[PDB]
Amino acid sequence: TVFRQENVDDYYDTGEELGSGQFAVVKKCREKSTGLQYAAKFIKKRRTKSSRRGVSREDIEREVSILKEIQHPNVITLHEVYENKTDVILILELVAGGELFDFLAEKESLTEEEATEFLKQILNGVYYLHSLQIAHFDLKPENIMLLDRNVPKPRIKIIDFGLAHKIDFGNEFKNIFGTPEFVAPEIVNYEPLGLEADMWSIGVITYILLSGASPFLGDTKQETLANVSAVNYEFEDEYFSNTSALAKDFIRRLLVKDPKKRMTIQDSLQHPWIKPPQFE
Repeated sequence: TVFRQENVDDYYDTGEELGSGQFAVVKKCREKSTGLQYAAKFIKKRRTKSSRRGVSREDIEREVSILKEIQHPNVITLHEVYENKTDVILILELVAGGELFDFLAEKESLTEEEATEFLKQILNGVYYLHSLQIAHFDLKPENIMLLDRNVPKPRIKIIDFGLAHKIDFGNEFKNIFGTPEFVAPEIVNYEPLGLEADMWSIGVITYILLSGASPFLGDTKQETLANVSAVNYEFEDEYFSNTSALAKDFIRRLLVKDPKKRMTIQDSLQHPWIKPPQFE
């Protein structure tokens, strides 16, 4: 699929740079015709088929296709797509409250109420995605943005669908791999992947929200990955002594090696606690 090839600068003015990645940079922008604000994500294209630099056309189109399907309050929305010789530019909904990663870095740790307030939104967004057979595959605090961080109960949106895939045949088997600290054992072992991988990531996020510590983090990527594959984690008393048994139960049912025995997104919403790259 081809995208708009007019110069994006003729329709938008850019400003503050929100984030910078390995193959993408995001900048705040304003549409000239409406004055409405957005986030422009510039994704670097590959210059040759055998090039390691840039993102393949296939991978860019997958992200765009998935974003176009989604429409939910807890998921970033896509407005337009432009492209030129060097980049594909996604004009996305602007979320300027910062990363949940940054929010957590300031509060150190959250109360169960604060954690569940965030989790309920993440679960609702993932429920929507999984209902459409969409696996995100890169869930972590950095990919959860707040709309406004200056309110007692910040609302969020899931972002960065760069690894997202449609799981129409139950699983995907193509070496999909995210950040070591958050990937499920099946990812570490290069096995078929499904929606279950996202649930494991949610368990890791929940552990972090409640303790300010990462469950499988080692001193090197290989150590972290080895820890993940062996499900080498513990609810350290220093961090969890005053955490409810139900919260631990919730995490324990997500950090399960066998994907088939792991809680599904529907299970997570009915759980009593809720129910109202890889190489160094």
